[PDB]
Amino acid sequence: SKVSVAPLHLESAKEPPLNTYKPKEPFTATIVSVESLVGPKAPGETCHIVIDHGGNVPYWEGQSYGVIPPGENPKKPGAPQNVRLYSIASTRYGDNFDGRTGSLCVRRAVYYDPETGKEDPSKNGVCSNFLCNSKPGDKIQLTGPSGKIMLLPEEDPNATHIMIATGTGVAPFRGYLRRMFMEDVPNYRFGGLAWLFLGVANSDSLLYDEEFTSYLKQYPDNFRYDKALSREQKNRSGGKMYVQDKIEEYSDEIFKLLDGGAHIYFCGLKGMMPGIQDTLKKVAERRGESWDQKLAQLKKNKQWHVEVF
Ligand SMILES: Cc1cc2nc3c(=O)[nH]c(=O)nc-3n(C[C@H](O)[C@H](O)[C@H](O)COP(=O)(O)OP(=O)(O)OC[C@H]3O[C@@H](n4cnc5c(N)ncnc54)[C@H](O)[C@@H]3O)c2cc1C
Ligand SMILES: [Mg+2]
Repeated sequence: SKVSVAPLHLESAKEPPLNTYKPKEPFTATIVSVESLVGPKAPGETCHIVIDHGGNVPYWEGQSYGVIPPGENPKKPGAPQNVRLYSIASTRYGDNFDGRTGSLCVRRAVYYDPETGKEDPSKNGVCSNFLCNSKPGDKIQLTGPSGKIMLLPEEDPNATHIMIATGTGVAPFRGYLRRMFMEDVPNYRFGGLAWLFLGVANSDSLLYDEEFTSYLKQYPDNFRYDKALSREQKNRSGGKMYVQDKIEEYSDEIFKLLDGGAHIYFCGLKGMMPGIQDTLKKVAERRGESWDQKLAQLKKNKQWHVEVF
C-alpha cells in the first residue's frame, strides 16, 4: 500500500515557496547519492542526484532548484557562476520520505567535435557534469525553489493529467506520480487518470522505467504509460518513433480527454515541441477541427502546461 511520508506539516502551506535562497547567499546542501540512470547504449549519461537540504529548502512538486556550480563566472571575472535550473524529480517528501532531501535528473552535456568526435573539457557543460561527477558528502550551492508553471492542479483530485516528456523532462512527472500513487498523503487521494508518455533514444536511455511499470500493476484503472524509443522504433510514416507519434496512436482518446477538461503537460528539451505541434495540427485536421482554435481554448481554460528548455 502507500508509503508513509513525514512530516505532514509540509501540506499546510497555502502557497509554494519561492526564492527562499538567492544566488548571493545560497543554501549549502550536501549530496546523499549520485547514480547513473541509463545503460551502456544510451547516447549520453543521465544521472539521479539526491540532495540533503535539511528541510531548509522545501518545495512543491513541479518546481525547480537552482544550482550554482563552483568557479568564477567566465564573463564577469570575480563573479560567481550563473544559476542553472533543474526540474525537481522528487516529491516534497523526497526519496527518503522524510522531507529532508530532493532529487534531480541531470543529463551530462558533453561536447563532441562534429567532424572528428574529439572532446574538450572547456566545452562540456559546467553544472551538469559537476552534478553527475558529485559524490556523497560533496557540498552544493542551492537556490530557489522557483517556478509555478508546472505546479500540479489539485483542486479536482479526480482530474485527468496527460504528461508528455522527453529525456529529463520526465522529472516533474516522477514527482507528480509518486504523490498520486506511491505516498500516503491523506489530503490528496488521486482518483483520476494519469497518463505518461516518455520519448527517449533507446531502451538503455529509459528513466525510472521500473517505477512507472509498477504503477500499471498497482493502479491499472488510474494510470497509463507509453514509451517512444526513437533510434529503436519507427513511426507510421517511416520516421524515427517520437513521442508525438505515440500521442498520434491514441489521438481520439486524447482529444476526447482534452475536451473533457484534461490537463496536458510538456517537459524536456524545447526541440521536442515543433514535431508535437505538427502532429496535433494534423490530428485536428483529420478530425475536421482547427488546432489553433483548440489550443487557444486549452490555454484559456488553463489546461496547457509547458516547461521546455
Ligand atoms: C526550467 C528549466 C528546467 C530544467 N530542467 C533540467 C533537468 O531537469 N535536467 C537537465 O539535465 N537540464 C535541465 N535544464 C537545463 C539546465 O538548466 C542547464 O541549462 C543544462 O544542464 C546545461 O548546463 P551546464 O552548466 O551543464 O552547461 P553550460 O556550461 O551552461 O553550457 C551550455 C552548453 O554549451 C556547450 N558549450 C560550452 N562551451 C562551448 C563551446 N565553446 N562550443 C560549443 N558548445 C559549448 C556545453 O557543452 C553545453 O551543452 C533545465 C533548464 C530550465 C530553464
Ligand atoms: Mg535501463
